[PDB]
Amino acid sequence: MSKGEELFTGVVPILVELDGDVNGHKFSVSGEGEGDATYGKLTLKFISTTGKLPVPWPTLVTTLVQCFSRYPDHMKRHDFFKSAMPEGYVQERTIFFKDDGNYKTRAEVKFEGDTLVNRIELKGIDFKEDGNILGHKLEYNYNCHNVYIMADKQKNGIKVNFKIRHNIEDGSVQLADHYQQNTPIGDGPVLLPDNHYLSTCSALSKDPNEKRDHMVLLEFVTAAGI
Repeated sequence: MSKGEELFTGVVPILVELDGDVNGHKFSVSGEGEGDATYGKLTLKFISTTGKLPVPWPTLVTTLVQCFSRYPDHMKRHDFFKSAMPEGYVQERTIFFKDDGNYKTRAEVKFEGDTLVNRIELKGIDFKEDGNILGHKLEYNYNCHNVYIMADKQKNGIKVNFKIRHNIEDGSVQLADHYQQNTPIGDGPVLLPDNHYLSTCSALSKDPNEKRDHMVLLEFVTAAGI
């Protein structure tokens, strides 16, 4: 239970802005959409504003609002994300794609007025040029996964972990090992959960009326494990 929680009882409009630079390649992405935590549902649409993306759409999914996760009642006390609202939280990650480069990200998620805003910068290095990433060798798809959460009393927030399995055109799968940390931007109290995870599924598609490089995303998230 948290006041922040009261901010997500309805459908909330979403804002997404990303500035990134991978192996010097620069780009920007914008997303608009809405979230319905009651159903743990996200529906967003992403647009490249800088032309054909240097990396695949699927590698940016993680980066591109866990506060929209559906917390069943018996877990309401474990919802750091909502509790940090409206002030928000900073979400930082280091993502390692096996046998390739890595992304380092930092973002701020908070309300801006009535819109929940996800503001991110990303920096990627070491990609192998003809690698699955620079190679655009991944399938435009996505698996369900479990995101593990635990409290970080010293950070006054959480420590998050998981491993993304990206399907590869040759029928192989490439791993994107995720390390994440979240901390409150604000100074009010937050919920510091016992250990748990989020059951997450995403489905990507495309907008037939859309000319720019883009991604249509639908995602369902529900907390479990306590």
